[PDB]
Amino acid sequence: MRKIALFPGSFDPMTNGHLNLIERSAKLFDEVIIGVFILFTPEEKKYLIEEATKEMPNVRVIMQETQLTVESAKSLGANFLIRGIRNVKDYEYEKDIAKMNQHLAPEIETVFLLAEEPYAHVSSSLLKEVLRFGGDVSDYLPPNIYHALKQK
Amino acid sequence: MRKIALFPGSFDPMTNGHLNLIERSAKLFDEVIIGVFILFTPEEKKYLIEEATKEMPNVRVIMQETQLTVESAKSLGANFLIRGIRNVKDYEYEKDIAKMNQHLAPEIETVFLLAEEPYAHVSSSLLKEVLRFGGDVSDYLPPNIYHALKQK
Amino acid sequence: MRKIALFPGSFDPMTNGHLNLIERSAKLFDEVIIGVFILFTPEEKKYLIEEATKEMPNVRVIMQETQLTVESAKSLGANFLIRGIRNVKDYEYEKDIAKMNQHLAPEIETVFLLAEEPYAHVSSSLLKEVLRFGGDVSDYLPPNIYHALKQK
Amino acid sequence: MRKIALFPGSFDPMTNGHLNLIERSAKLFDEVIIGVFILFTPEEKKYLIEEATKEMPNVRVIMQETQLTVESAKSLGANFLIRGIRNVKDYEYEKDIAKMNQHLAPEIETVFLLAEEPYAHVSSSLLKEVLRFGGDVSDYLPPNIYHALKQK
Amino acid sequence: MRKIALFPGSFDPMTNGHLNLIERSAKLFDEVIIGVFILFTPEEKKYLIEEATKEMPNVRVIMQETQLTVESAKSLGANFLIRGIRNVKDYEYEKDIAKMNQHLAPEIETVFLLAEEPYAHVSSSLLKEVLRFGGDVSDYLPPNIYHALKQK
Amino acid sequence: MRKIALFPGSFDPMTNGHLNLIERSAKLFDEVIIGVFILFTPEEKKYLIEEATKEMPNVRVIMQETQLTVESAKSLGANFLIRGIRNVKDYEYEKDIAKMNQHLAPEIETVFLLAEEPYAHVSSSLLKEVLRFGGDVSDYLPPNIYHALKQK
Ligand SMILES: CC(C)(CO)[C@@H](O)C(=O)NCCC(=O)NCCS
Ligand SMILES: CC(C)(CO)[C@@H](O)C(=O)NCCC(=O)NCCS
Ligand SMILES: CC(C)(CO)[C@@H](O)C(=O)NCCC(=O)NCCS
Ligand SMILES: CC(C)(CO)[C@@H](O)C(=O)NCCC(=O)NCCS
Ligand SMILES: CC(C)(CO)[C@@H](O)C(=O)NCCC(=O)NCCS
Ligand SMILES: CC(C)(CO)[C@@H](O)C(=O)NCCC(=O)NCCS
Repeated sequence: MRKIALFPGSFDPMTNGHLNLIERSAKLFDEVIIGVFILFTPEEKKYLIEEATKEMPNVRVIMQETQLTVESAKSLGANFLIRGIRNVKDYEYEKDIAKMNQHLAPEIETVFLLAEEPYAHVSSSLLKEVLRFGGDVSDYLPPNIYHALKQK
Repeated sequence: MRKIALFPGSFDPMTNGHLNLIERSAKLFDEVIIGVFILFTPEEKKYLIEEATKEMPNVRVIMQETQLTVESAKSLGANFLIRGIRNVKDYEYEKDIAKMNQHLAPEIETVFLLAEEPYAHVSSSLLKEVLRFGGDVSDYLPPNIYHALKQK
Repeated sequence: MRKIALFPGSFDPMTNGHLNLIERSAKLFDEVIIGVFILFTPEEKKYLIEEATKEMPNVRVIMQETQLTVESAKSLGANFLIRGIRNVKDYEYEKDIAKMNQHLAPEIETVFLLAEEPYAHVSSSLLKEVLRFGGDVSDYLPPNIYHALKQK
Repeated sequence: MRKIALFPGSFDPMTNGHLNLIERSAKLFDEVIIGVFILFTPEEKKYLIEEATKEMPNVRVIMQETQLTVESAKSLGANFLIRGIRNVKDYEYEKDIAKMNQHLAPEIETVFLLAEEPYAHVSSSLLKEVLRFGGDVSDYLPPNIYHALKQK
Repeated sequence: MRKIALFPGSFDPMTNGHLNLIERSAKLFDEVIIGVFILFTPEEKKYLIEEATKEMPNVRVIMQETQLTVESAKSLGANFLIRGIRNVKDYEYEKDIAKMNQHLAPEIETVFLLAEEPYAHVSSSLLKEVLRFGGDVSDYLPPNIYHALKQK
Repeated sequence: MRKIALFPGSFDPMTNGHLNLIERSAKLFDEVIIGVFILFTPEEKKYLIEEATKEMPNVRVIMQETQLTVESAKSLGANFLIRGIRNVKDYEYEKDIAKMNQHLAPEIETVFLLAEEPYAHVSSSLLKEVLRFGGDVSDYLPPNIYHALKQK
């Protein structure tokens, strides 16, 4: 049977780091479900995310009204969560989340990949602040998300 | 003379991990004062914690108006602060605090215990995320505190 | 495609922590190969591990002349390497090895699992040091590897 | 490159640990510009900092309205950013900012000085919490900043 | 439990950091045993540490052939292991040990103290390197260990 | 103080990480000394490194017999030591080294630069093992050093 993974996240905004991880998990799982956990509408956001990922046949996007990620995985038939780790802070944060999740849904595995070195310093919080100051972060964004962004 | 330790905290809520550290430090010190720094009434928390720590004869609960923890310890004749460490982010946060405490009250020693591995991942803000979303976190709460909790 | 994973190690000795990781990874992958990179003769090492891992159909064991882990993975048709992370130290060490592996073989992906918490303090140098002083670590080794080690 | 450094920060308030980093980095660069990004009016903040740094003739203060730090460094002609690291959390944090700044302005180098161990536990939020409760942290502040502190 | 604490170590040499830890835990325990696990002879070693520790009435020195710490605890009748933590590397190291000891002897508690800031950088191995090149590390050693040391 | 830095190391072999640091520090100091502490004759190693660095007019190579890094600096008139940081581990190790050197020679300032992200996973123990086993690590070596490694 299939191995399906939920990639949860808020994707505000989606990054090349995000896509990179999406790309690589697409190679490892039969399928990958990107759960966007809800300025930019939930008709909008899914759009851009679907556009950015169209190249991979076994990926799809989903607006999850906010709720236990393991609930939402259980519903879609996901036995795997997939997450990236970029630095120690990130490791300890995800490790906590993964331990809670194993408590709530022990039959779900969290699986990790390391961020690719070009994207390891990138976090939405740092990104937004730079956007807000109008630095050029175009190299870190899927271009559709980029084109989309500059009506701000 | 008695060696008295103050265990500061807001116990919002108190976890089995807290209890474990209290149980462990009641073996270490002559007595342990649970300083609840201020959901429910200042009366009610006291009650609950007292209930949960009832089995430990040398442990008592004192609601504290917000002040310097070291001033609060000075007041009670506690020459020791007892803290847990659960992970590296925890270590660095507590270490800062102890050093500033050592600067403020050089006579008071902060002592540390490490979290028991079943609880190392449990923080109060994560516990609260799970509760918000309806997750079963009962194995992490003192039975009285869980019962007293369903009621809101 | 098809998803084949190399789990490299020295397994000196093989713990329940190793096993946990094998079992978890036996559910992610079409198949998982255990690379014993070379006390006891390789026959026994191979035998013990096979014996201890005899419940999982899609797991096999392979002795490896030590050599680059990425080459030995090419030979097996493994596109994946599977690793545990048990703490920060483990994290920084596997990260380095994973990037180098990626530079040596950008088509093998390294995949991570966090250690399950009864085993996250276990490492074979700690084990071996405890074993050398007569300490009881029977709970930490698979029964057969244990039974076998008492015989030597 | 000409040796011109921007030392950015909020200095709310300026500590001795700040003053220490300025003194050392004024031995390294031709000129050091203290970048104060906006309690007390920026007007008072300026006076106060130039009061504390008065003995170092190659140091000077500027009030910057928040804008990208690199952009402030360009308008000033500085090719060096100077930062302090006090612990691991701070390392990973400054590292992200430096990688991002290298992106926005790769001609600008970020340079690091390790916190002098008497001020390593000292951060702003901490100091202020202590001040909020009347703790004596006078040792951590340059006398001129203490004297100006008392009025509320 | 009786407030009897084992402070195990190789003490070669014993530094002012060790002594600082001993002094601080002599404020806490009724008995602090320095379990000295065996350059100079046992005798000389015993004599020097006894001499360094002479001002604390509840401290005694005991030589011990290398063995599991928790067996040496059992035999001496200590209920506590005391250890210091100087940085993150020390934190993860001590943590694994403490976890394994709890498994060996769950009735023995490990208690932790943070290193005092001025000795946080001193490890016995960095210190041997520096002595081995003739640097002046006399401030880091108890006056008497230092004399005894020139001589030999 | 005069902008004379020492860059101490064993350079076995020398990497592009090394070269990057040198290039960057060459922009910041008036003179950078490569301090080579002693497969190759020192004389060979000297010409190799000189050849790698030939393009920076303020850089120079000096062989030193093993000794306290700060004595070597003082001998050569360097007021600054320049080091790199690649990860948390390196950060904690450098930091102990810097504090000790500061105790030993408080007039000498240690200055840090963060490793560039292509080279941040590269350590000399890691390359050696890879060279041992025959892997193409040529994008991590300056060519002249690499060509020379075809020896035996
Ligand atoms: C958005 C995400 C994935 C980032 O860490 C995480 O915050 C998440 O799961 N949000 C939805 C709520 C949930 O399930 N919490 C359970 C915590 S054990
Ligand atoms: C911050 C907290 C909740 C847990 O670490 C606890 O330390 C706390 O609020 N204490 C009361 C305020 C105080 O004494 N702050 C100065 C500490 S140096
Ligand atoms: C699996 C490992 C790395 C221990 O973590 C170790 O078992 C290993 O690889 N041995 C073969 C040598 C190798 O391939 N080195 C290059 C790694 S970049
Ligand atoms: C004040 C300071 C230095 C503390 O970290 C930092 O917050 C800072 O840079 N503020 C200016 C805004 C900026 O340039 N942000 C993007 C950095 S990638
Ligand atoms: C070597 C020493 C004294 C610190 O310099 C201490 O760390 C130590 O534990 N020594 C060996 C005894 C032992 O029981 N090891 C297994 C621990 S689970
Ligand atoms: C080459 C180098 C710098 C890499 O860490 C390291 O090997 C080094 O320090 N060598 C010289 C010996 C020294 O000075 N030791 C004590 C410093 S407190």
